[PDB]
Amino acid sequence: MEKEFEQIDKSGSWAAIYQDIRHEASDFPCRVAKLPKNKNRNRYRDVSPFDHSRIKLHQEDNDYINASLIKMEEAQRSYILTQGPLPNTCGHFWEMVWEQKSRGVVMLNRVMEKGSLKCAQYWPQKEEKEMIFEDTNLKLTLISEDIKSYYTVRQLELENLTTQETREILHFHYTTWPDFGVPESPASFLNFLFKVRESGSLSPEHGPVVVHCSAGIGRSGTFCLADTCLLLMDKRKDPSSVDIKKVLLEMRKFRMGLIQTADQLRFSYLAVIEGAKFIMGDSSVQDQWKELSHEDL
Ligand SMILES: O=C1C[C@@H](c2ccc(C[C@H](NS(=O)(=O)c3cccc(F)c3)c3nc(CCCc4ccccc4)c[nH]3)cc2)S(=O)(=O)N1
Repeated sequence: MEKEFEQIDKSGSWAAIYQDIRHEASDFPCRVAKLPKNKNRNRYRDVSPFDHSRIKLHQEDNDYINASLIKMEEAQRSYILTQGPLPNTCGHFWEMVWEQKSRGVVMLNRVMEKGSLKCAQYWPQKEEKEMIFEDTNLKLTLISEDIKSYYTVRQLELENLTTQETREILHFHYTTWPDFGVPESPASFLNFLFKVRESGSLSPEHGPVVVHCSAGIGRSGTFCLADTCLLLMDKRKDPSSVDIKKVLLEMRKFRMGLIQTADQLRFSYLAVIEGAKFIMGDSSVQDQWKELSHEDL
């Protein structure tokens, strides 16, 4: 994998490889997303879920939410990629997390980035001010949080007011991944990823983990592409067999625009190559990543 990486660097062809992916990427209808009554449920007019893979809310009224089920068959993992909820779709977001039985939510953006709103404040920041989503009959409470230098882990209690059943939902928030950019290093990205893996949130005993950034395609796609490729290297008999471009194209059959820049693609290569070290046995790379990620700053 590092041989191809190496030859792409030297050829200086990241942009070309990336454009080829854009050109070969699937293109399926998004009719429900584009219905006029669904307009205020989309943060960006040009980022929509494909009809075939969209997540349907269980409410009789309007079952629409800008979310997509990305089902990677060989790797055996599923993810839900969605936009940062809007003020009117926060109830919808937690309704999907409830109905889909998700256990963890991976947020890769900040509510405000460079002076622009990118996502609504859909979870409570204070223990004492829980949130109620009237339209969906759900209550959400912040139970605790572990704040690190570049990410935070939050324990949330989601409750179905109707049945009074409650669930523990884990929030994994990467606070330093710039829009249209990349993590500070493979180390802090992988550090974050394995923290999600180790929590149990990605276990097939739970519903799909819900991943999102602002549009649910650039940073979200980068996160999922690396996790899936690492899963494959640990599955197949020959880890060097993983073709990241093919995997990216497979992912794009489920949601449009996954990976938004040639550099995010190159970063994905670095994250996987680096992460392969741990998949092959190296027992010192994980701690090395933590140190390099300066999480205890
Ligand atoms: O790294 C990232 C990029 C963010 C991001 C990506 C895309 C958008 C959508 C945005 N729409 S508009 O209405 O502001 C907008 C801007 C320019 C032209 C236009 F008509 C509408 C956007 N779209 C493009 C270009 C198109 C990007 C794209 C490519 C394939 C599939 C889907 C979207 C660039 N920014 C917003 C944030 S993320 O939160 O997904 N993480």
